[PDB]
Amino acid sequence: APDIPLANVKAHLTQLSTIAANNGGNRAHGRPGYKASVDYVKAKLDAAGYTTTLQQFTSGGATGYNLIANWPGGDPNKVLMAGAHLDSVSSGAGINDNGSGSAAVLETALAVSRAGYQPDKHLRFAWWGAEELGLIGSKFYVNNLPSADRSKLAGYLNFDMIGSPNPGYFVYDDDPVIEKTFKNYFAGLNVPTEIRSDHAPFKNVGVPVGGLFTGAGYTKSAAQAQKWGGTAGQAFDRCYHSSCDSLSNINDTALDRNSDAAAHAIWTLSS
Ligand SMILES: [Ca+2]
Ligand SMILES: [Zn+2]
Ligand SMILES: [Zn+2]
Repeated sequence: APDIPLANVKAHLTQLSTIAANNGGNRAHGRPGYKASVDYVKAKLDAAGYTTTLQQFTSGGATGYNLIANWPGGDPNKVLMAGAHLDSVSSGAGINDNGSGSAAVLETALAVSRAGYQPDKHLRFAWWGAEELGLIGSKFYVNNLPSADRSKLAGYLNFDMIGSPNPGYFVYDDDPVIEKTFKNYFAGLNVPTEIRSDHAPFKNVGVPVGGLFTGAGYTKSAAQAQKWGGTAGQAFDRCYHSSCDSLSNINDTALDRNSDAAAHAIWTLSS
């Protein structure tokens, strides 16, 4: 798998930051900052050769969208998917939650194209809307896939809040093979890992799932600061769901590591 360049990930974050600033300060469902986020991501993927689909739905009286991107090629009967919700709460720009996950998945999708990668499993990436309203977008996606298509999913990897300013390195403990893949990646860097989001709808229907997370409103412990650095007794993300979840609410090292891990997993699991 290629190394994902942190600068590129950060450049998407800067774009999302400006979009929020230009649309009232947030990128929430039913507000213009959301649609403007989808437009940016879609434009980057279309230029890269992906086939993109906008799936629209209505929730709480307003229209939301999911953006689905398929990389032409691969076994149609074995699809590996990776996703991240693209909406924020309305208090702010949602840079760490979840511009971090969204930009990492986007840069991994562009890396696929730049590398001319031809995986064995078909690759599909998704950016979910209205996660903050109760996983509405990912639930809509899953509820609307026919049984036959669902049984084609080989796995779903979720990235939600992967750049927390006082980070932990947590791996989802669901499918063991996915889980191991990520653990192994961290082991090679010599970073220890320890064991509410879009993966739920898929897990509920039997699709193997996994993912990475750097921590939210819980307090980092002494032992955790010992293993990862940062500040014990402070939340992993002091600006969770706050107006302060802006560009300076990102820890570059965590973001870079998690982005590279995502690419390593997607390469690894798609072959
Ligand atoms: Ca990197
Ligand atoms: Zn989130
Ligand atoms: Zn959230």
